[PDB]
Amino acid sequence: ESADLRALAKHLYDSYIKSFPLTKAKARAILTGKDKSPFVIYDMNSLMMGEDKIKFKHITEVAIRIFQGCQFRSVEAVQEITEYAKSIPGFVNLDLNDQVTLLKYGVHEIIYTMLASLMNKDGVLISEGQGFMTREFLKSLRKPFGDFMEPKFEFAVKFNALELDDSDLAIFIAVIILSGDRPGLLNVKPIEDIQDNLLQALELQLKLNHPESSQLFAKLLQKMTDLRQIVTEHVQLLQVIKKTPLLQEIYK
Amino acid sequence: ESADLRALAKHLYDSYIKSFPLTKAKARAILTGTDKSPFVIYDMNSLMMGEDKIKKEVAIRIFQGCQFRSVEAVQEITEYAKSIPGFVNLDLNDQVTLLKYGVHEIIYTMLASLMNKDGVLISEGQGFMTREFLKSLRKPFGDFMEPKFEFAVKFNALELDDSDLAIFIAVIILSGDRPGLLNVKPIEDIQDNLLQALELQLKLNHPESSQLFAKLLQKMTDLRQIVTEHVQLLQVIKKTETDMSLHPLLQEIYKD
Ligand SMILES: O=C(/C=C/C=C/c1ccc2c(c1)OCO2)N1CCCCC1
Repeated sequence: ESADLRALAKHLYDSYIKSFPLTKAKARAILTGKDKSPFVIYDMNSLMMGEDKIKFKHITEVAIRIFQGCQFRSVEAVQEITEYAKSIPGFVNLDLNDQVTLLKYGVHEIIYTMLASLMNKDGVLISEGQGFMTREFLKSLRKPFGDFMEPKFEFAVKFNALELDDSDLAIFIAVIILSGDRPGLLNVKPIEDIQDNLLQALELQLKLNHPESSQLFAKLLQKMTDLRQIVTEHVQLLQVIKKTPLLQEIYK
Repeated sequence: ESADLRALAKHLYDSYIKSFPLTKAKARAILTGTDKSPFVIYDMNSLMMGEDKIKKEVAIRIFQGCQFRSVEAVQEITEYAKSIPGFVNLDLNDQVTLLKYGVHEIIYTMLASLMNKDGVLISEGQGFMTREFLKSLRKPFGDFMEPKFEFAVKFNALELDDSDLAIFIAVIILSGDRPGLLNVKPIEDIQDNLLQALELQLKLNHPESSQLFAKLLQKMTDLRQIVTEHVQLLQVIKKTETDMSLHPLLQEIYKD
């Protein structure tokens, strides 16, 4: 029934808004046109001044302090994604261990999806969109830190060409969380059933919200491959840094 | 709005459950009496047989035991803390400062769940070490555990369940009065909302328990005192037992 699907689409849209302070639409505006624009970081000099103008909550060598900052924020996004997951109908009724398993394996995927919303070919919004860090400044970081972020830019550029909006992404992120193939799952059935319902919703959303965009649904599901590659790749990059107190415990 | 507060109570209960394998409810069901029956350790020979049956000098290896398990508890508390709304958004220095001071307070709160007047569950519930065996240990390990027993006896008379504790330990972590905090106010606003949640919880979950909220807040004094005696005990050991090792995660917590 179209109606239940639209209802679910709306429900997720409203929860995405409440959970994710910095939305795609707001980020878009920030990247385009002005009004008070954000502070730009494009060199060493500018980073330093940015510390003083954008009070960093992560600030307890440069390349590392930048890496720690991505850590602080992705820890914050986990909390946001966790809260959003609880609004997805059926999610809280699942086995608790499965809930934890879906969030653990799903959050990197969702982070890099939503980070795309904050990126363009030239850089990425930071600090709830009051900063902009350029792509080239990210690449110039001593190796191996130079290309931590290049892959995400490559992905976002391609991903952003689908022209999704927040209302589309709300459902897509839901579909990602409910992936029945995560390791260690105890009762895959209700996960897949909820995933099926979300997939039907996503399909109707895309067809309605983008009637002239041929097979968008398919193309969007195909991107879930590019996500998983960005993830295995990121994790390998972490293992390389790890080989070259309470703080640890926070960032396990 | 009591609805937002109940929502917050639910959220904290859910995370407590996800973060802490051995709950108060599970511990009590074990201490009552089954297939969940623990092995009891009450004497030296007894220690030895339980080594075989459960997962240096005696007194030390018991102390290293309590030390390994505090390391584990810190890891669990750290995970739980991040689920508390607003915690991870605070300045990182403050996050570290709140965990440093709040962690032992929570360890002794939660250890009460594992205790009764006669002893304490160990090894996730597989074992039970009697209070007397712990008292008899060569000094200064003799009454390392007595203070915690005295607290637990009094604390357990409040009859809290895990859903109450989830909020209470949230209130403990978010204390704006820790030394060296940078931005006391955001912490206090979080605490205020947690305190309101705790008050609605206690009133709803224990309607006949007069002023339980107050009595619970007063227990924060017994906690701070437990924390003080322990640290002094560690400094005795560091000079008696130059040969005994202390886990660095714990070391950082105590050092300051
Ligand atoms: O020496 C030990 C274990 C010692 C545990 C010791 C211990 C003491 C107080 C505690 C605690 C653990 O947890 C909370 O409070 N063994 C007996 C059990 C099997 C392994 C060896």
